[PDB]
Amino acid sequence: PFVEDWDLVQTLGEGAYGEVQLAVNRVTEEAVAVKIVDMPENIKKEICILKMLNHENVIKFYGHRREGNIQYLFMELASGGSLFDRIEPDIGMPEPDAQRFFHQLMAGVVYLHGIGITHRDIKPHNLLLDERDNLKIADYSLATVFRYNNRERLLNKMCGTLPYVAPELLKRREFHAEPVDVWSCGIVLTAMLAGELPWDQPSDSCQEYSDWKEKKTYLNPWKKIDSAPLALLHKILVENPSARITIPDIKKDRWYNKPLKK
Ligand SMILES: O[C@H]1COC[C@H]1N1CC[C@@H](c2cc3nc(Nc4cnn([C@@H]5CC5(F)F)c4Cl)ncc3cc2Cl)[C@H](F)C1
Repeated sequence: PFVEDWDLVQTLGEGAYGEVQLAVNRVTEEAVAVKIVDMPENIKKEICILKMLNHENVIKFYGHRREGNIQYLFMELASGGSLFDRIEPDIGMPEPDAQRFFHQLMAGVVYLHGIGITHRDIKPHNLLLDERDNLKIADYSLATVFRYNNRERLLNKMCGTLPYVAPELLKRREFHAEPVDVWSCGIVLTAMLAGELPWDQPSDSCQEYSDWKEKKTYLNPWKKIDSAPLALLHKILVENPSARITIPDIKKDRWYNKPLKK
């Protein structure tokens, strides 16, 4: 297969709508990523959000081409794969790599939130790495505008991935967008430091969630995590979205600013 100047070489993954393919320019040899969407209002909205994005920790958009019923979303290629593939199951990764990926994830989320966009599905699968190991937030098919004209809009739509969603999505009809993204960055932090997800969903039924709320850090995955990053996780993984830590105050946390090496 091929599109105009680009040759479709290898499948990079699949989602709810589409498949991402690696495309090499036949003339200039330049390699990019292309989302190949089949078949209406969500694709018009996704393209709109994509053109607004311009940050070193956010996947860069190039343009789109329509060929009948198939669209082609040309995005920046992250040659390093995903952050998911860097997390060793039950171990995670070295603390200085987790801290560095976390600083870059915060930079991207501060950026998105500043332009009034919420990603709504932050997870290691959506966090891609470039050749120099730089984190990029990818996949804006669930992304939405939470701030327009300096006016905040509360969300009501259920979306994301259950182990990563904040508890207010399950228990509230309307909720703020920014604390939902912060919660998922805390589950990503946990995954990087323990190589394991704490619960299946942050609901009443979940015993693992109930045990976290009781400050039983003597259980997994919390016992795998050191006292400095675990104190940050205690501030991010708070059930009350209004009591939860904000990104400006995460930037002031002790582990966040702790010099780490190797
Ligand atoms: O994993 C699924 C399920 O949950 C999320 C979804 N994912 C979202 C990201 C999406 C994606 C893939 C990309 N992959 C790359 N590069 C990539 C991925 N794997 N690899 C190869 C593993 C390797 F590095 F060799 C490369 Cl290169 N670059 C841009 C991309 C843009 C996007 Cl939008 C990818 F196709 C689909």
